[PDB]
Amino acid sequence: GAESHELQDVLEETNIPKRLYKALSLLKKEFELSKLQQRLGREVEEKIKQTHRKYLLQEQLKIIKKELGLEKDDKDAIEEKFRERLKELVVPKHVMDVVDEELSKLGLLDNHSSEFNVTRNYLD
Amino acid sequence: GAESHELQDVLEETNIPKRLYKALSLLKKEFELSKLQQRLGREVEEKIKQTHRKYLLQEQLKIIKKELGLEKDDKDAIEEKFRERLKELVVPKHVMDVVDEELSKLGLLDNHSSEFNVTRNYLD
Amino acid sequence: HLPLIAITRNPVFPRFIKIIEVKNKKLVELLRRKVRLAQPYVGVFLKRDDSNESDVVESLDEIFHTGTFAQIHEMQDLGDKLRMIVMGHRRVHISRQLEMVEVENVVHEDFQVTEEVKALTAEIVKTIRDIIALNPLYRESVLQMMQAGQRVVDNPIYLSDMGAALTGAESHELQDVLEETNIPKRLYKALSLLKKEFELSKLQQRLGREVEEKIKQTHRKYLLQEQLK
Repeated sequence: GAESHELQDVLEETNIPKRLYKALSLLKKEFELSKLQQRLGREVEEKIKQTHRKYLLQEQLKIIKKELGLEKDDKDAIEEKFRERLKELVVPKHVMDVVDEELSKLGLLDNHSSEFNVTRNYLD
Repeated sequence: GAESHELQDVLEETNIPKRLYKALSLLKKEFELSKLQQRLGREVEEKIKQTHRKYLLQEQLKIIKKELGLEKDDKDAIEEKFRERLKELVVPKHVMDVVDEELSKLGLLDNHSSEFNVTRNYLD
Repeated sequence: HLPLIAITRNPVFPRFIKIIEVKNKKLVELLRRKVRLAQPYVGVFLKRDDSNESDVVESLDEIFHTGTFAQIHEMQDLGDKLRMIVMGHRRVHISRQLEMVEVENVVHEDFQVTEEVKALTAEIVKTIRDIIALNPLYRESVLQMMQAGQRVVDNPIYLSDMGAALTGAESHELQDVLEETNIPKRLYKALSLLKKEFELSKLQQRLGREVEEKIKQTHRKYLLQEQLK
């Protein structure tokens, strides 16, 4: 990555050993600069890695939220809509685990299936 | 691709502009029918690809459920839940083989199938 | 002498058009007051950690002393009554926002010998190209319009600022980059932040593409089963 001026200076050298030594010195200087840059980059890497992995987990969670939201249409939020509807319900354990099985199947299934439609009506 | 009746009608036409108009006519009619066919084919292919990608996003949704809500559930599955429920009973063997066959069917039976619900109720 | 603009999670990178839409209508009166002014202007700043709307009106120290003065372009108000357009024109750092007095303390120091300084620019642009290719965020037409070899880059600092603006780094990281006064420090910090944000985003997309690979693998195994079946 030496300069054009450095290349001109290398060319100005006449003797083979002298130009070879100048090229080796330029190699050493460029390598030293690259190592300093890489070490500073690595130090900055650890510095920003001090950011807790909780941030990465939260970003994964947000991505999970930011998935087929349909511009907050509230449609296709069927699972969430039912969960909020059940939120205000002091409800037994049998219906909740049955509903868990059923909506797990719902997620497993595709939207337009007829069996999916029957399950949707039953969940209603 | 016009039918032979259209070709005979064109042949009946004598004026050169008229038969040229009819040739352009059949050309557009074929163009429209084709364009509709290719648009329909590409739409169906895109829908199938989106169905595959919806299986993809459903598996991603399963990863989402994992450790959360439904998929969180409890360690027990229907299989193991009924195994432990029946663990504390001094029980005969014919019922053990019947339960083993029922559990094998349950595993083979998809959870959504009505036969699966019948099997689950019988096992309960 | 104007009240601080409520950023409300609308970061404004240097030399980047951004839209601020604050639900509160109080800013509407301020915007309508400055219309009679021959040269309307808006203050652009950055909020500190733990954003709180009440604190924005209770205390003025929450907003970073750093700001980006700019010229207002035009009202739209298409869907909302507040569609403020904020652009990165003139970076400024107020000594004490409590006490307005302002000075254009823009530090752009550079060395007289300029033959290796632009090499890191080549590395930066190559890295930016790699990130956008592997992590598409914006159209490539901007890169074609702004080519390092075109020689039209009269503001290398602003070019680096935009390239770092592609980074998805938290506003804390952007503030850290801004605090840096030395050009090499800010450039290296921006490069490192860019590669971290690329790491995060590529993990995000790798999860789904790995789902793709898993389902294809199971289908292929079932297809061999199906041949023998």
